[PDB]
Amino acid sequence: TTSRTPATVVEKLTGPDAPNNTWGRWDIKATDLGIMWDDGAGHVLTAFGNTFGNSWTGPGGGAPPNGNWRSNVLVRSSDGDLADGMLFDWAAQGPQGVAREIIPSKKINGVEITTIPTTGISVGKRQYLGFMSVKQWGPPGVWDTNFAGIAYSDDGGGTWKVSDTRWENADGHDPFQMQAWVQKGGTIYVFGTQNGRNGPASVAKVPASKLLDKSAFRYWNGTDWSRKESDAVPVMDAPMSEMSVQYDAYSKRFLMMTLSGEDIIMRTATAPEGPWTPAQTVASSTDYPALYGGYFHPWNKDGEIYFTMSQWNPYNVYLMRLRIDRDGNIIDPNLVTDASFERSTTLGDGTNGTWAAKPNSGIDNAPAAGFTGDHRAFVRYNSGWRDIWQDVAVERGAKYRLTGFLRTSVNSDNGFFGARTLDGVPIGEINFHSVGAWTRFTVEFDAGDRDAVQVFGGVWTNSGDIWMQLDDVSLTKVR
Amino acid sequence: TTSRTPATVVEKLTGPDAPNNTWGRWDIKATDLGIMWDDGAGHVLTAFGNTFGNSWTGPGGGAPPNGNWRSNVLVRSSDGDLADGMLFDWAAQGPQGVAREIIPSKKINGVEITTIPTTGISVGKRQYLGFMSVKQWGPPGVWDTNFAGIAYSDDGGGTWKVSDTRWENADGHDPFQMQAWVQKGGTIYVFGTQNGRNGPASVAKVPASKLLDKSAFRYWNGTDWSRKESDAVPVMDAPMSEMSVQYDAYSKRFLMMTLSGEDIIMRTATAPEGPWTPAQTVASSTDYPALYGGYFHPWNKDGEIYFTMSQWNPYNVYLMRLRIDRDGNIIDPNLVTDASFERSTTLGDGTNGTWAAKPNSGIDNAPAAGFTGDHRAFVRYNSGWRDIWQDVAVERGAKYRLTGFLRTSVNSDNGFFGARTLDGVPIGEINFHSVGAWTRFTVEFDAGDRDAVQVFGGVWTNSGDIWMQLDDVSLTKVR
Ligand SMILES: CC1(C)O[C@@H]2O[C@H](CO[C@H]3O[C@H](CO[C@H]4O[C@H](CO[C@H]5O[C@H](CO)[C@@H](O)[C@@H]5O)[C@@H](O)[C@@H]4O)[C@@H](O)[C@@H]3O)[C@@H](O)[C@@H]2O1
Ligand SMILES: CC1(C)O[C@@H]2O[C@H](CO[C@H]3O[C@H](CO[C@H]4O[C@H](CO[C@H]5O[C@H](CO)[C@@H](O)[C@@H]5O)[C@@H](O)[C@@H]4O)[C@@H](O)[C@@H]3O)[C@@H](O)[C@@H]2O1
Ligand SMILES: OC[C@H]1O[C@H](OC[C@H]2O[C@H](OC[C@H]3O[C@H](OC[C@H]4O[C@H](O)[C@@H](O)[C@@H]4O)[C@@H](O)[C@@H]3O)[C@@H](O)[C@@H]2O)[C@@H](O)[C@@H]1O
Ligand SMILES: [Ca+2]
Ligand SMILES: [Ca+2]
Ligand code: NA
Ligand code: NA
Repeated sequence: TTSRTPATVVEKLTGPDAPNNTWGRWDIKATDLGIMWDDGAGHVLTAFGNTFGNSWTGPGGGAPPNGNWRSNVLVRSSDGDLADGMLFDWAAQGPQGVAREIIPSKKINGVEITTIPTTGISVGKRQYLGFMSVKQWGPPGVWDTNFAGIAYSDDGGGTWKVSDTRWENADGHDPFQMQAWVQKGGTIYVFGTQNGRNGPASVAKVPASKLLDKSAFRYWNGTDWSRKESDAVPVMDAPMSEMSVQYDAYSKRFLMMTLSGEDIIMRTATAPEGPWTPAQTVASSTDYPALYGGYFHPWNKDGEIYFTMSQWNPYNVYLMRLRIDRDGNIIDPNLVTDASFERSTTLGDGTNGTWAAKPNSGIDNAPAAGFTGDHRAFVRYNSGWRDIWQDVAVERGAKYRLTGFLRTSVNSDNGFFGARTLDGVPIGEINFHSVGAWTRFTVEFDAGDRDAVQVFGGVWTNSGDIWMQLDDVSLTKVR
Repeated sequence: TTSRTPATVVEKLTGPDAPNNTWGRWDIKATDLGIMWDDGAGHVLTAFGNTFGNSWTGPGGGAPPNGNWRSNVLVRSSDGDLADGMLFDWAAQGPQGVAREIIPSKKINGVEITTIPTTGISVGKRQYLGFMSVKQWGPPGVWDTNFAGIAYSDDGGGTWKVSDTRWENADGHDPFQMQAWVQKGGTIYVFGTQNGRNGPASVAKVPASKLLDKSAFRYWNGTDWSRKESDAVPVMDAPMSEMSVQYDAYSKRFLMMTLSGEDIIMRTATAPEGPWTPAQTVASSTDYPALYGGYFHPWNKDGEIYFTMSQWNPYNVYLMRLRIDRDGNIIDPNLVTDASFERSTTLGDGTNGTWAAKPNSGIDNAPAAGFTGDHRAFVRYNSGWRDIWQDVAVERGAKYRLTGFLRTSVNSDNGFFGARTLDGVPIGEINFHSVGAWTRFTVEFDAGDRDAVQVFGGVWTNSGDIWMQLDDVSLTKVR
C-alpha cells in the first residue's frame, strides 16, 4: 500500500556494503530472514534462509551454478547496542571461512528443494530451530511444504541435529507449517501458518521443556485448548505470512509482526489466543518494495522495537527499528516523507513532503539501485555546494535523531549531513569526506524554538566532478 | 635478512579485504602499528598511527588530499579466540561511521607533522596512551620527535586528554621518545628508544599509579635504578625500533619484540633490566618486505604468542602468531619454505623448499600484490585440476595445522586446499567454490606414517577460465 512507513532503517546486516562483512568473513553475500533468539548464555543466534556466496549478483534470490547455495546459515551476536547496528561475532562454518548449511536439504525440485528456518528458541542449554521442508515454489507468496520440523543444538548452535518432530502437511493446508515461537513463564506458544502467505494464523502451546513432544501440545480451538491439531482455529485472519511474536513486558502485550497482503504490519494482544488488535503499518510496500520477513530482536525493551526485514531485489537483511508506547501503539514515527525515495522518480520543491535538490540531481531507479529498494537520490556537480533536502514539521523543543545512508564519488572531499533552519542555518550536522560503502550517519539535535527543519545531505563540488547518493533518511523524536 | 620466518600470518586486521571491514565501518582503509593493551574491563584497546580513508590507494602510507588523514585512531576488541582472527567491536568515532583522531596534531611539517601512538596500558579505571610528537620524517627508519607524551582516558577510551607529562627531546637523542610499557606487580617498566630505528633501548620504571609523575620514575643506569633520566644506559644494543614488551607467565620471562635492522626479532629476560637473551628471528624482511611494528596481544598465554605486524606497501596491520616453549625459545615454526612467495619471481619444481604449479601459473609481482608483500602465486586455466604445491618434511605420527590465504576468479566453482601424499592422495583438505576477498582456510591433519607431505591449493577449471591466487601458507605442528 501507500501507507506511510513509521519504521527506520538501522543497518544492512548482510551482503554488499554491510558493516558486518558477512560476504568476506563467511561467503554470505545474499540471504534472507534473519530469525533471532536468545541462546540463554548472553548471545543472540540469527538464522537465515537460502544463502548465496561470492558469485551472486542479484537482483533477487538465486545465483549462478557456482553460487555456493546453502539452504540456511547461522550467525551469532553479542551486541547490546542495536542503535548502531548488530555486530555478528561468529558463524557456524564448514570449512572455516564459509558459513555452512546447518539443516540439510535434498535440493530436488518437487521433492524437497530447500529447508528454511522459521523460528528459534532456547530452553535451558538446548537451542531449537523450527524449519519448513519446501517441496516446491509457486508465484510470489505461494509454495508447498512437506512438513514443519525442529532442529536442536546442545553447544550453543555449534552443531545441530534434526529431531524427529514434524507437523506433516497431508493435504497442503496444515496450519502449523510456518511457525513462530514465544516463551512466557514455563510455556512456549507456537503460532503457525499454512505454507505461503495467503492463509490465517493458528496457535498452540506446549510446556517449554516439552517442545519436541507433539503430544504435549494443546491447540486453541476457539473455546479452549485441545489435544487435536485438527481442532485448531485461526486467531488472526488471512492473509498472513512468516511471523514473529514477542512478549513485550513494557506494554504487557504480545506483539506479532508479519507481511499481510502488501505491507509488514504489527498487531498486539494481552493473550496469545487474542483478541488481536487491528493491524498497524510497520513498513509499506510503497517505501520498501518486495519486503518480507520481520522478526523481533529478543533484547527489545523499554518500548524500543528492533527487528530484521528482508527485501527481494537486494536479497539481504536489514536491521530496522520502531517505537511503541505502553499500550503497544507505534509512536515517534519517521517524520521524513518518502524516506527511501521509492515514491517518485523525480524531485519536488522540498515542501509538502517532497524532496528537493540543487543541479544536477535526481532519483536513480533500477532493481536494487537503492541502499534499500530500487530508488536512491543523487546530486552531482563540479562547482559549489550541492545538496538534497526536505522540509519536515517538528515539535518545538523536542530532541530529534536524524539517520541516513549515503556514499560519494571517490574524489569527494567535503560533505555534510544534518538538519538546518528553513533559512539554511545548520542546527546539527556532521562532516564526511570520501565515503565508499553505503555508510549511515547519525545526528542528534534539539529542534529548538521552531515548527520545522530542513533535513539535508550534500557535497562541496569545487574540487571536481563529485557526486553523493542518499537513501533511507529518518528523523525521529528522542525520548 | 634471508633468515627463515617462523611466524604465521593469522588475519589482515585493517584495510581492503580485512574480515573486520574497518574500511566500511570506520573509514579505516590503511593504517599501521596496532598497539594493544588490556583495558581492565575485559577488552583490548588497539591504537594506530597515521590512518587514511576511502580515497587511499597505496602502495604505502600517504593518500590523496581527500584521504581523510588522521594521525591516529583507536578500536576495541572483546575477542578471546585469536586463532581465527581478532574481531574489532567498537571504534572511537566522530562523526559516527568515521574513526576519529584521538590525539590531535598540528600537521605542520618541521613543527609537528603528526602524533603517533607508541604504547598503552590501563591502571584502575584509567587508560593511558603514550605517543611521540613527530616534527619531521627523514629516510626510512629516521625521524625527529619533539617529545614523548601521554594521553589518558577515564571512560574506557571514549574520550582522551593529553597530559602535561613529557620527555622533551632538546638535542634529538632523548632515550625515551618511543616507549613500550609492561606492568608487573604494581610497577610499570618503561622501555624507550630514541626517535627512529637506529639506536638502543633503555629502561625506566614507575609505580603504576604514578605514570604521569615524572618524579616517580627511576632509570636503569647499569648498576641501579636512579632518579636522573640522563643516567639511563642501554639494556639492549642498537639498532632497535618501536618495541613491545610482555611479561609471559608461561616462560616466567619478559618477551621483547622489535624491528632490529631488517628483521623483526624477539629477545627474552627474567628481569626488565636484563640480561636479555640473543635475538631470535620472528619475521624476516625477505619474507615480509618493509615489515615493521610487532606488538604483543595482551591475552597471550600457554606459549601461544599473537602479535600485530605492519607492512609498508599494503599499509595495513596483520595478526601474526608464533609459539614458544617454557624457556622462551620459538618452537614449531612454519615448515613451509618461502611461505609468502617473496623469495623468488618464478616457480620451482615443488622439491627442495620450492613451489610448483600447473600451467598457466607463476608468481605475481607488484607493489602490495600479495596478501602480504609484493608476491603471490597464481594458477589459471580452462581444463582439469590446476594446483600450486610444495613438498614439506614432517615428523611421522605428528599432527599439523595448515593455513593459507587464497582467492579466485568469480567464476570458480570448485577448488581444494590441503595436504596430500607425495603420490597425490589427499590426507586432509577443504573445498571452496568462489572466493572474492582474500580468505584464510584452515586444515588440521595427522601426518601418519610418513615424513613428507605436499601442501597445496588449486581449482578445477573445466567450467571456464578460472584462476586462484595464494599467499602466506603455513604448516605448523599441533600441540
Ligand atoms: C522461487 C524462490 C522464492 O525460491 C528460490 O529460492 C531462493 C530464495 O529463497 C528465499 O525466498 C523465500 C521466500 O520467497 C517468497 O518471498 C519472495 C519475496 O516476497 C516479496 O516480494 C513479493 C512480490 O511482490 C511479495 O510477496 C513480498 O513483499 C516471494 O517472491 C516468495 O514467494 C525464502 O523462504 C527463501 O529463503 C531463490 O533462489 C528462489 O526464489
Ligand atoms: C613519511 C611517513 C613515514 O610518514 C607519513 O605519514 C604516513 C605514514 O606514517 C606511518 O609511518 C610511520 C613509520 O614509518 C617508518 O616505517 C616505514 C616502513 O619501514 C619498513 O621499511 C623500511 C625499509 O625496509 C624499514 O624501516 C621497515 O622494514 C619507514 O619508511 C618509516 O621510517 C608510523 O609511525 C606512522 O603511523 C605517510 O603519509 C608518510 O610516511
Ligand atoms: O554514478 C554516479 C551518479 O552519476 C549519475 O549522474 C547523473 C548526472 O550527471 C550529469 O551531471 C553531472 C555533470 O554536471 C557537471 O558538469 C555540468 C557542466 O554544465 C555546464 O556546462 C557547466 O557548469 C558544467 O561544467 C559535472 O559534475 C558532470 O559533467 C547529469 O547528466 C545528471 O544529472 C547519477 O545517476 C549517479 O547517481
Ligand atoms: Ca530506497
Ligand atoms: Ca606474499
Ligand atoms: Na551495535
Ligand atoms: Na577471533
